[PDB]
Formats: sequence, structure tokens, C-alpha cells
Amino acid sequence: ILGGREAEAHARPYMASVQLNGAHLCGGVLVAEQWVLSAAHCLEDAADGKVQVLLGAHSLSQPEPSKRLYDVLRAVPHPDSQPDTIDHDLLLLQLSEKATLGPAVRPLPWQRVDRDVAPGTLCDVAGWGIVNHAGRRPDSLQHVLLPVLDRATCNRRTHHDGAITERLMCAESNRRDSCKGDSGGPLVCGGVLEGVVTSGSAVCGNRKKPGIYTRVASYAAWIDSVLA
Repeated sequence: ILGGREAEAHARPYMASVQLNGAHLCGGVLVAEQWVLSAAHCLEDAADGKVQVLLGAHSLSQPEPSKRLYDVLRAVPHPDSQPDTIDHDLLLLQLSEKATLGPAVRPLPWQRVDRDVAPGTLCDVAGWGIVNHAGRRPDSLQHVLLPVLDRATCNRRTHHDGAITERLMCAESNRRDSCKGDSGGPLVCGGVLEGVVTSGSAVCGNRKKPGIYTRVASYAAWIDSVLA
């Protein structure tokens, strides 16, 4: 963190921790009983494995009755994802079994209609912090409300300089100091999944630095198809 606050425990029952070898790698979002959406860059690299997903968690380290760790039957990165690009940066993970659903675990509706989130809309992003930003990292789930930034301005020569295609969206990042982006994590507007974090901003510095998110509606055809 240097954006935000501790979330209410289990009030985002869609939130997932994508894990490598039992350590938090990336955020993700439960989009169907057996399927979690995250970002391709997360699981990018090569060797392995023991990629799993933790559902029903608030703390990454402490006992909680709802916590369940799922192995993954299949990792499906968007075919057009590339290591050297923030395009098509989505990742679907098929869980070993249907998630057991309840107050702490519950898929989130996601936007199928390909329309942009209106600029100014307040959306919610949640996650758990990187490298080991404090060994247990941030240990409990954090979130913050960010206003959506118009694509035009996001594309300014000082913001993101034409990088933001119509398949991407932006949020004002955060003034005062810097940064965040769990990655793979979700951007939720009015209770609907609209975006997934991409390395926006992993080049942090300005005042009006914006976060970059992949628009899930733009990939609705690919998502649904992997699900069927």
C-alpha cells in the first residue's frame, strides 16, 4: 500500500489470491464457480507451477473458516498476450472443483456489453501488495475507490502517450506518494466487474499518474468461450 485501506473481511466474496508455491503472486476474481480471472503477466515466465488459488480469504496468513486453497486444472492466458506489451493481459484459471459458495465465496457478475465505463465513475479495486512488501506483505485485503479517467486524457504524452487502446481503461492513480497494483486484481463498478489490473502504474511518477486496467467487456467473447 500507499493507496488505500483495509477491506471489510469477506465483503468481497469474489476476491481471489493467485499463488505461486504458496505465496501470493497476483490478485484475481471469481467469475464462475470453477473459474478465476487474473492477468496473463502474473503466471508469465516459465518453470512451474503449484499455481493455486486462495478463496474466501481476508488474511493471507491467519486461520479463517472460509479459506480454501484450490489447485488449478488449467491456466489459460489470452492467446494474444505478450511479455513485452500490456495488451490482451488476461488469464483464466480453472479450479480443481467448483468453489464451495457462501457468504465469503461467491462469483461476481462481469460486464458482457462492450461499452466503456463512464469517466468519473467511482470504482473499487482490491488486492494484497508485491515482492514481499513486508514479508506477510500487506497481510489482509486492502481496497480503494478510484474515479475512472477518460481514455483521451489517459493517453496524454505525459500520462500514457497513446498506449491506451479501446480494450483498456484507466483510473486516476494516486497523489501524495506512490503505488500499488496487486496485479491481476479487479476493478469493480456498481457491483460489476469492469476491469483487471495491468502494470499500470509500474512506472510511477507524476501527480495525475493513471492505473491501467484491461476492460473485461472487450474480451467477453474470449472469456465466455473458454468457459464453454
